Amino acid sequence: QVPTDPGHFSVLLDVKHFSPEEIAVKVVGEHVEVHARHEERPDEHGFVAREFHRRYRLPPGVDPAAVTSALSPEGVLSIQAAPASAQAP
Amino acid sequence: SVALPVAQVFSVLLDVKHFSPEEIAVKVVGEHVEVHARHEERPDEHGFVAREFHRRYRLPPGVDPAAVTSALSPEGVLSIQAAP
Amino acid sequence: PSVALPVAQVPTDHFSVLLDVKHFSPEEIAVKVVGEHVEVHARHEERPDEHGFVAREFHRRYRLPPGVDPAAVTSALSPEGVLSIQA
Amino acid sequence: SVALPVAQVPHFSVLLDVKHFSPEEIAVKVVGEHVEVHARHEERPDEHGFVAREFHRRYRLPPGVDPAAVTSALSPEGVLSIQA
Repeated sequence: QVPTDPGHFSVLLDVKHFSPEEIAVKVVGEHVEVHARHEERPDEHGFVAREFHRRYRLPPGVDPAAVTSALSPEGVLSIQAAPASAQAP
Repeated sequence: SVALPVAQVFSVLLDVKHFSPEEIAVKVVGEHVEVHARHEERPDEHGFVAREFHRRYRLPPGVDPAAVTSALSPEGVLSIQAAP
Repeated sequence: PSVALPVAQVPTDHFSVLLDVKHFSPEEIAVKVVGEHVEVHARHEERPDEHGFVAREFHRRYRLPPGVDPAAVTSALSPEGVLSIQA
Repeated sequence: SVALPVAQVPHFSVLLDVKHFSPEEIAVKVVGEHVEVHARHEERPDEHGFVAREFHRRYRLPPGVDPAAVTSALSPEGVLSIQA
């Protein structure tokens, strides 16, 4: 038994069609952005080229400097943002 | 009522539910069918998003480019078909 | 002499949906008409995956549009695990 | 000059997409040498439509982790996290 309380900024994104070299994550002001693009390449059906951009407003209280991101083997992008707090060792 | 099992059955199907019908262009180029879709940044549930893609399909042999038609379901599925 | 250029067109208009069900095998998926709805029922028992063990279930109903008869509903399932239902 | 190795030194943590799920629709619990997540959500994506999504996930715990350390939280954007 484990309690499921509410938490901090955190999202997941399906980006399976893009390689790690085709994905950029950046903090611009109060926003995290995600930009993904791949040039035309063949797939099962024929040829395809894809691009998207996503912007999320960082909630108040959240340190834009502690935004982390990670990509899973299955093509799942996560971005997390902890809340600001007093620096420590 | 009574459950009826559903009968299992050039033709392509594309999920374009996020694009307005006007944001989608389909054309035959030589022996290829091309589909382009694009929309500018607009809010959704999560924040903001813009999208684009381009797809190309080779027409199978014995299919006149003039036969190629396309349709869009209210559910946002693009279908492109061609008579042999 | 100019060479003609293709001019792109916006597509025109029946009921048609797509679903990604790759996590289920064909025998784990059931598609049926019940009344004025099409239904999709998928389930798989716990099987190991990348992150450990997972069991899944998915259910979906679509209201069929007016004038469309349940007799004319068909489905297809792609090698890529995409389910298409039309009428 | 000669390159010197730099070590990266850092634990259990997983993330699950649970958008639209109510916290009442999710249960997390430690059972033996495993963490378990049971979740099921229903809604009507359109007025006459219906969707139900259910899953049951079990993760093998890293050796020795006291289940009193196993915590969980749910983000506003609907990501469930479990840490140990």
